[PDB]
Amino acid sequence: MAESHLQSSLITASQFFEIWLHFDADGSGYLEGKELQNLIQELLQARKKAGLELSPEMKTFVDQYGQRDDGKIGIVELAHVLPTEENFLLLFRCQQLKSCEEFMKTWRKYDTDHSGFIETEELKNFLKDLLEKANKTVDDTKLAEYTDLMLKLFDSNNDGKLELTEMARLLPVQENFLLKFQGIKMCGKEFNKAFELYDQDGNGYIDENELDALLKDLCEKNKQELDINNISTYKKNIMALSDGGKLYRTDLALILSAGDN
Repeated sequence: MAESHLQSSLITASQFFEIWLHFDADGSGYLEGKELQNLIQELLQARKKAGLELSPEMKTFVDQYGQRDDGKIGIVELAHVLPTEENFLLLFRCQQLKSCEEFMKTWRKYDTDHSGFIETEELKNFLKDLLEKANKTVDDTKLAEYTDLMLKLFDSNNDGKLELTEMARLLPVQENFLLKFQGIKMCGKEFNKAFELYDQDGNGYIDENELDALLKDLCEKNKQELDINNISTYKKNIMALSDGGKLYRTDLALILSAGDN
Protein backbone atom coordinates (compact mmCIF):
# COMPACT_ATOMS: atom_id res chain seq x y z
CA MET A 1 0.00 0.00 0.00
CA ALA A 2 2.57 2.66 1.11
CA GLU A 3 4.89 1.37 -1.55
CA SER A 4 2.12 2.18 -3.95
CA HIS A 5 0.33 5.45 -2.92
CA LEU A 6 3.47 7.24 -1.95
CA GLN A 7 5.04 6.84 -5.31
CA SER A 8 1.87 7.22 -7.23
CA SER A 9 -0.74 9.68 -8.32
CA LEU A 10 -1.87 12.97 -7.09
CA ILE A 11 -2.82 11.44 -3.74
CA THR A 12 -6.07 13.09 -2.57
CA ALA A 13 -6.36 13.34 1.24
CA SER A 14 -8.53 10.26 1.81
CA GLN A 15 -5.90 7.96 0.30
CA PHE A 16 -3.31 10.23 1.90
CA PHE A 17 -5.11 9.38 5.12
CA GLU A 18 -4.90 5.70 4.30
CA ILE A 19 -1.09 5.99 3.94
CA TRP A 20 -1.14 8.06 7.09
CA LEU A 21 -3.23 5.55 8.94
CA HIS A 22 -0.62 2.99 7.81
CA PHE A 23 1.49 4.64 10.50
CA ASP A 24 -1.11 6.67 12.54
CA ALA A 25 -0.78 4.07 15.17
CA ASP A 26 -2.22 5.84 18.20
CA GLY A 27 -5.01 7.16 16.00
CA SER A 28 -4.32 10.50 17.57
CA GLY A 29 -5.37 11.83 14.17
CA TYR A 30 -1.95 13.22 14.07
CA LEU A 31 1.15 11.35 13.01
CA GLU A 32 2.45 10.81 16.48
CA GLY A 33 5.95 10.38 17.84
CA LYS A 34 8.15 7.58 16.61
CA GLU A 35 5.50 6.65 14.01
CA LEU A 36 6.79 9.55 12.13
CA GLN A 37 10.17 8.00 11.92
CA ASN A 38 8.21 4.90 10.99
CA LEU A 39 6.49 6.89 8.33
CA ILE A 40 9.60 8.73 7.24
CA GLN A 41 11.40 5.39 6.95
CA GLU A 42 8.68 3.83 4.81
CA LEU A 43 8.55 7.03 2.89
CA LEU A 44 12.20 7.11 2.20
CA GLN A 45 11.98 3.44 1.50
CA ALA A 46 9.14 3.94 -1.04
CA ARG A 47 11.27 6.51 -2.46
CA LYS A 48 14.50 4.62 -2.90
CA LYS A 49 12.52 1.51 -3.70
CA ALA A 50 10.34 2.78 -6.55
CA GLY A 51 13.50 4.64 -7.62
CA LEU A 52 12.25 7.99 -6.79
CA GLU A 53 14.62 10.17 -4.92
CA LEU A 54 13.43 11.61 -1.72
CA SER A 55 12.64 15.13 -2.82
CA PRO A 56 14.19 17.95 -0.62
CA GLU A 57 10.93 18.29 1.43
CA MET A 58 10.61 14.61 1.97
CA LYS A 59 14.35 14.29 2.35
CA THR A 60 14.14 17.19 4.76
CA PHE A 61 11.13 15.58 6.33
CA VAL A 62 13.55 12.76 7.17
CA ASP A 63 16.39 15.19 7.96
CA GLN A 64 14.29 17.54 10.10
CA TYR A 65 11.41 15.30 11.19
CA GLY A 66 13.19 11.88 11.06
CA GLN A 67 14.05 12.53 14.60
CA ARG A 68 10.78 14.25 15.55
CA ASP A 69 10.40 11.50 18.16
CA ASP A 70 8.37 13.48 20.68
CA GLY A 71 6.77 15.10 17.68
CA LYS A 72 3.37 15.10 16.14
CA ILE A 73 1.99 16.38 12.87
CA GLY A 74 -1.32 17.02 11.37
CA ILE A 75 -2.17 16.34 7.78
CA VAL A 76 -0.73 19.79 7.12
CA GLU A 77 2.98 19.10 7.22
CA LEU A 78 2.75 15.77 5.52
CA ALA A 79 0.32 16.96 2.77
CA HIS A 80 3.18 18.57 0.88
CA VAL A 81 5.76 15.98 1.76
CA LEU A 82 3.59 13.40 0.23
CA PRO A 83 2.48 15.65 -2.62
CA THR A 84 -1.18 15.30 -1.99
CA GLU A 85 -3.04 17.74 -4.14
CA GLU A 86 -1.29 21.10 -4.34
CA ASN A 87 -4.28 23.01 -5.82
CA PHE A 88 -6.75 21.33 -3.49
CA LEU A 89 -4.36 22.31 -0.77
CA LEU A 90 -5.20 26.01 -1.32
CA LEU A 91 -8.35 25.60 0.76
CA PHE A 92 -6.31 23.56 3.14
CA ARG A 93 -4.05 26.65 3.17
CA CYS A 94 -7.19 28.55 4.19
CA GLN A 95 -7.02 26.74 7.50
CA GLN A 96 -3.69 28.54 7.73
CA LEU A 97 -4.54 31.75 5.82
CA LYS A 98 -4.00 33.57 9.13
CA SER A 99 -4.59 31.43 12.14
CA CYS A 100 -5.93 28.06 13.25
CA GLU A 101 -8.80 29.73 14.93
CA GLU A 102 -10.09 32.58 12.74
CA PHE A 103 -10.73 30.19 9.86
CA MET A 104 -13.09 28.48 12.28
CA LYS A 105 -15.11 31.71 12.27
CA THR A 106 -15.33 31.06 8.59
CA TRP A 107 -16.24 27.39 8.99
CA ARG A 108 -19.51 28.04 10.82
CA LYS A 109 -20.43 30.97 8.53
CA TYR A 110 -22.16 28.76 6.00
CA ASP A 111 -23.87 26.40 8.24
CA THR A 112 -27.56 26.74 8.34
CA ASP A 113 -28.05 28.67 11.62
CA HIS A 114 -24.69 27.55 12.98
CA SER A 115 -25.48 24.04 14.06
CA GLY A 116 -21.95 23.52 15.30
CA PHE A 117 -21.11 21.24 12.56
CA ILE A 118 -21.89 21.57 8.95
CA GLU A 119 -24.11 18.95 7.39
CA THR A 120 -23.89 17.22 4.07
CA GLU A 121 -25.45 19.68 1.65
CA GLU A 122 -24.13 22.49 3.77
CA LEU A 123 -20.47 21.23 3.74
CA LYS A 124 -21.13 20.39 0.12
CA ASN A 125 -21.73 24.17 -0.01
CA PHE A 126 -18.76 25.01 2.40
CA LEU A 127 -16.34 24.39 -0.42
CA LYS A 128 -18.37 26.60 -2.77
CA ASP A 129 -17.70 29.61 -0.54
CA LEU A 130 -14.05 28.56 -0.38
CA LEU A 131 -14.05 28.21 -4.15
CA GLU A 132 -14.99 31.82 -4.41
CA LYS A 133 -12.06 32.81 -2.21
CA ALA A 134 -9.10 30.60 -3.23
CA ASN A 135 -8.72 32.91 -6.25
CA LYS A 136 -8.64 29.82 -8.42
CA THR A 137 -11.98 27.96 -8.72
CA VAL A 138 -10.89 24.82 -6.77
CA ASP A 139 -11.65 22.28 -9.52
CA ASP A 140 -13.95 19.19 -9.16
CA THR A 141 -10.97 17.00 -8.29
CA LYS A 142 -10.15 19.47 -5.50
CA LEU A 143 -13.56 20.35 -4.23
CA ALA A 144 -15.13 16.93 -4.06
CA GLU A 145 -12.04 14.98 -3.10
CA TYR A 146 -11.43 17.52 -0.36
CA THR A 147 -15.04 18.09 0.76
CA ASP A 148 -15.37 14.40 1.06
CA LEU A 149 -12.25 13.67 3.12
CA MET A 150 -13.25 16.37 5.62
CA LEU A 151 -16.68 14.88 5.83
CA LYS A 152 -15.32 11.36 6.28
CA LEU A 153 -12.11 11.21 8.32
CA PHE A 154 -13.84 12.96 11.18
CA ASP A 155 -17.47 12.27 10.68
CA SER A 156 -18.43 12.13 14.26
CA ASN A 157 -21.53 9.98 13.85
CA ASN A 158 -21.31 9.05 10.17
CA ASP A 159 -24.09 11.42 9.20
CA GLY A 160 -22.27 12.86 6.27
CA LYS A 161 -21.39 15.96 8.18
CA LEU A 162 -18.48 17.97 9.25
CA GLU A 163 -17.19 18.75 12.71
CA LEU A 164 -13.80 20.53 13.40
CA THR A 165 -10.91 18.10 13.80
CA GLU A 166 -10.57 16.95 10.25
CA MET A 167 -10.49 20.42 8.91
CA ALA A 168 -8.78 20.92 12.23
CA ARG A 169 -6.37 18.04 11.49
CA LEU A 170 -5.89 19.85 8.25
CA LEU A 171 -5.34 22.88 10.42
CA PRO A 172 -1.87 24.20 11.15
CA VAL A 173 -0.89 22.93 14.53
CA GLN A 174 0.64 26.13 15.76
CA GLU A 175 -1.56 28.40 17.85
CA ASN A 176 -4.40 25.98 17.65
CA PHE A 177 -6.13 24.49 20.59
CA LEU A 178 -7.30 21.62 18.47
CA LEU A 179 -4.76 18.98 19.44
CA LYS A 180 -4.61 19.93 23.12
CA PHE A 181 -8.35 19.80 23.03
CA GLN A 182 -8.39 16.22 21.71
CA GLY A 183 -6.55 15.09 24.80
CA ILE A 184 -8.23 17.64 27.04
CA LYS A 185 -11.53 15.88 26.29
CA MET A 186 -13.87 15.97 29.24
CA CYS A 187 -16.28 13.54 27.67
CA GLY A 188 -19.38 14.59 25.70
CA LYS A 189 -21.31 13.78 28.89
CA GLU A 190 -19.45 16.12 31.32
CA PHE A 191 -19.28 18.39 28.37
CA ASN A 192 -23.08 18.69 28.52
CA LYS A 193 -22.87 19.01 32.35
CA ALA A 194 -20.19 21.69 32.34
CA PHE A 195 -21.92 23.67 29.64
CA GLU A 196 -24.98 23.77 31.92
CA LEU A 197 -22.58 24.92 34.70
CA TYR A 198 -21.05 27.58 32.41
CA ASP A 199 -24.60 28.61 31.80
CA GLN A 200 -24.80 30.26 35.18
CA ASP A 201 -26.99 33.03 33.94
CA GLY A 202 -29.64 30.46 33.17
CA ASN A 203 -29.96 31.86 29.71
CA GLY A 204 -29.22 28.63 27.94
CA TYR A 205 -26.47 30.46 26.15
CA ILE A 206 -22.92 31.40 27.03
CA ASP A 207 -20.83 34.47 26.16
CA GLU A 208 -17.03 34.64 25.73
CA ASN A 209 -16.38 35.64 29.35
CA GLU A 210 -17.89 32.49 30.80
CA LEU A 211 -15.86 30.90 28.02
CA ASP A 212 -12.70 31.92 29.87
CA ALA A 213 -14.48 30.34 32.84
CA LEU A 214 -14.92 27.24 30.58
CA LEU A 215 -11.20 27.31 30.45
CA LYS A 216 -10.42 28.29 34.05
CA ASP A 217 -12.32 25.14 34.63
CA LEU A 218 -10.51 23.20 31.89
CA CYS A 219 -6.94 24.38 32.53
CA GLU A 220 -7.21 23.41 36.18
CA LYS A 221 -8.41 20.13 34.88
CA ASN A 222 -5.86 19.44 32.13
CA LYS A 223 -2.92 21.77 32.69
CA GLN A 224 -0.60 19.58 30.61
CA GLU A 225 -2.43 20.83 27.62
CA LEU A 226 -4.43 23.89 28.73
CA ASP A 227 -2.15 26.47 30.22
CA ILE A 228 -2.94 29.86 31.86
CA ASN A 229 -0.54 31.69 29.57
CA ASN A 230 -2.95 30.98 26.80
CA ILE A 231 -6.18 30.41 28.76
CA SER A 232 -7.74 33.68 27.84
CA THR A 233 -6.21 32.65 24.51
CA TYR A 234 -8.31 29.49 24.49
CA LYS A 235 -11.11 32.01 25.16
CA LYS A 236 -9.98 33.81 22.09
CA ASN A 237 -10.04 30.56 20.23
CA ILE A 238 -13.52 28.82 21.06
CA MET A 239 -15.01 32.33 20.71
CA ALA A 240 -14.52 31.91 16.94
CA LEU A 241 -17.00 29.05 16.60
CA SER A 242 -19.64 30.83 18.54
CA ASP A 243 -21.77 33.67 17.25
CA GLY A 244 -21.37 37.34 18.07
CA GLY A 245 -19.41 37.10 21.26
CA LYS A 246 -22.15 34.91 22.51
CA LEU A 247 -21.57 31.21 22.28
CA TYR A 248 -24.45 28.96 21.51
CA ARG A 249 -23.75 25.68 22.65
CA THR A 250 -23.82 23.84 19.38
CA ASP A 251 -20.50 25.01 18.06
CA LEU A 252 -18.60 24.71 21.31
CA ALA A 253 -19.37 21.01 21.54
CA LEU A 254 -16.51 19.55 19.62
CA ILE A 255 -13.63 21.48 21.11
CA LEU A 256 -13.92 20.01 24.47
CA SER A 257 -16.30 17.09 23.90
CA ALA A 258 -13.72 14.55 22.68
CA GLY A 259 -14.20 14.57 18.95
CA ASP A 260 -17.90 13.85 19.03
CA ASN A 261 -21.05 15.31 20.48
